[PDB]
Amino acid sequence: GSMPPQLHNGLDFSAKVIQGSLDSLPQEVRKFVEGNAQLCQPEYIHICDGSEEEYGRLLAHMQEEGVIRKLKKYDNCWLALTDPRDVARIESKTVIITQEQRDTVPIPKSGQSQLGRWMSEEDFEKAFNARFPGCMKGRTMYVIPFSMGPLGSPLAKIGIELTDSPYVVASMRIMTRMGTSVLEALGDGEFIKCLHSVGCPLPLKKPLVNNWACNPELTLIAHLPDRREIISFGSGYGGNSLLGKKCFALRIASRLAKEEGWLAEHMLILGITNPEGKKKYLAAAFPSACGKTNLAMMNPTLPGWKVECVGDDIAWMKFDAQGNLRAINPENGFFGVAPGTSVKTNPNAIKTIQKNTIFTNVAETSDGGVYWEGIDEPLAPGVTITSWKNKEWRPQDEEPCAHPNSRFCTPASQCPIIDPAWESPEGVPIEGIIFGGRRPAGVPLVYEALSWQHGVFVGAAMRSEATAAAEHKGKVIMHDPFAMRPFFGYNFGKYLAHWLSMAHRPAAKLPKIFHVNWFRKDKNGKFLWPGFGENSRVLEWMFGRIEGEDSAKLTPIGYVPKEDALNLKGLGDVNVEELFGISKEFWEKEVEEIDKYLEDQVNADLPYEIERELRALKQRISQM
Ligand SMILES: Nc1nc2c(ncn2[C@@H]2O[C@H](COP(=O)(O)OP(=O)(O)OP(=O)(O)O)[C@@H](O)[C@H]2O)c(=O)[nH]1
Ligand SMILES: O=C(O)C(=O)CS(=O)(=O)O
Ligand SMILES: [Mn+2]
Ligand SMILES: [Mn+2]
Ligand code: NA
Repeated sequence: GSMPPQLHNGLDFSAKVIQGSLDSLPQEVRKFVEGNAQLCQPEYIHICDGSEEEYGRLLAHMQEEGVIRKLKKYDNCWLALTDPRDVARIESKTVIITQEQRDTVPIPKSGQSQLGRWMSEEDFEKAFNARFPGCMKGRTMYVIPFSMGPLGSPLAKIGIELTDSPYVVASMRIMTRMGTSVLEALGDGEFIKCLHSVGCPLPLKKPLVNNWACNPELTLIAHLPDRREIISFGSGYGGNSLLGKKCFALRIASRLAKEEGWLAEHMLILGITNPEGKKKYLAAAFPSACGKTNLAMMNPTLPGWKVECVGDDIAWMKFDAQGNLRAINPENGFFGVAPGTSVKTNPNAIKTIQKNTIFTNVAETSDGGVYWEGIDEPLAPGVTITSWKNKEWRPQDEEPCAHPNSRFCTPASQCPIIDPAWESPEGVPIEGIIFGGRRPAGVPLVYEALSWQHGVFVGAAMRSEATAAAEHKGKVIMHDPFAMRPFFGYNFGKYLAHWLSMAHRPAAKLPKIFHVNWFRKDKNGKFLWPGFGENSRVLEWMFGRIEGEDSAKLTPIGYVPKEDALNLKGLGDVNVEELFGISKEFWEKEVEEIDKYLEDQVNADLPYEIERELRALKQRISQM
């Protein structure tokens, strides 16, 4: 880009560039970098190239500074331990800016929305001015050119993230396609402007905890969709700092998708092949920490079945001219929950994460390996464990060795069952969409929606136990429509109308919609279903239903499997009557709760067809 006009020497940052060239940048990229360098006052500017050399050097530097440790048991794996105040997303500090509050959330009858958080542009400018000026003093501003989707694919969307965190740079290299090639693909094109700071200018005004820079009191993750800007301050963690993922690929993208006729969803995409040599692709929306990654790379227990992974967390979809719903995964890696991961529950993940992987907030064994709750691998006598709090830890202690939201960040290309079509610009054709969450009571193992409009109601009605993925504590059952509650880019009522509208599209081949519950519990709080690989038994039923098999019985909530329709061979001890039971009293209460939630929270923007489905389900339940 060109040198800004100067009367002095205060606007051209060329002298502070320690890698790359402001002259080589597309004009608008340069204006974005330089304007924010003027504001944030970094000491240096490093334009990332995405090279192995760059990555190696940055890791070694974080190592020197004690920001990460090398895990010597594995090939090129690393461990970061965070300040305990910065361990997950914070939904209450995540906001979208629009002219009108109703463009961002429905206006709730109760006065507090549970479907996002809006802030006026005036208020945001005040918040911004209180945070960013001078915030990178003494630090390097890294400039990360990244593509969401394969390099140079016509359906890729490019962003530039400016950050003062090398941990964000390393993680973005895994989770996106990053570097010089992306600048070359971008040329003079438009890009999403992403600005991030950990919010700790040097010299440090506040103590540094665990070598992890963050500013919890001022944390704020903001989205300005008309300006095509994402602006995040104060957290270094995951969805708060890796701006291509939740902030761009769900919140900004879901709004663009509404405008342009596609969908951006909190969905895995998997391909499943049956023993008859037929393959179908399915998408599944489960809430944060409710099973997507474990389903997307499942090792099926049924013989003759194979699952392959296209993506585990975000799907971009659209109906093509032939009417097929085609999906792509915009990410380049998996940012997976670590606890619970074992050879038994997710062996494909175990294989993926043994090299080139960054782990955050897991425990470290004395021989340089990783540990967490549920890892299910005993250690040799003499091997000791350092918890994620950087303290010696024993199996008998009060607290977990790993944070409950600790994560691995691993290249998708390393997954042994990555799908051969995972980088195809044409996407893959989705034949079924699965909704579900954590429901310990009332909701059976699987059912099928009665129609498109009923299936959109089922997504809208989703509820699920809180998890550790954000700030919600305890196990309270929360609404999480479409697994998108933290992630809607715009008014949820309009999103429902957008989903409903797909029924009217030319030649549309609408996928079958299902709802599952892996998490139903008996009287003693034990799971009624073993899950993980055994979920292949439920996918088999869904496969047959997509093919038109007569394996369904009608109930008030939708179709369920006929007696004997599910393959339960090898699971003789499963209580089918309890797992599949539908109780009038439970469901009366459930439809009353959904009615009150939709009335309060969606109100004037609730599509008539969704209200109609609510009345229809209430009626079917009343006839029980
Ligand atoms: N009991 C049971 N637990 C499961 C099942 N699938 C996943 N889990 C556990 O639930 C947790 C979350 O699973 P993930 O697959 O990582 O969740 P996710 O939906 O990918 O979450 P995000 O990456 O946060 O969007 C892990 O601790 C898993 O071991 C299942 O079938 N049964
Ligand atoms: O919370 C989720 O759904 C995640 O996938 C993790 S984060 O990227 O939001 O940190
Ligand atoms: Mn997620
Ligand atoms: Mn996941
Ligand atoms: Na640390």
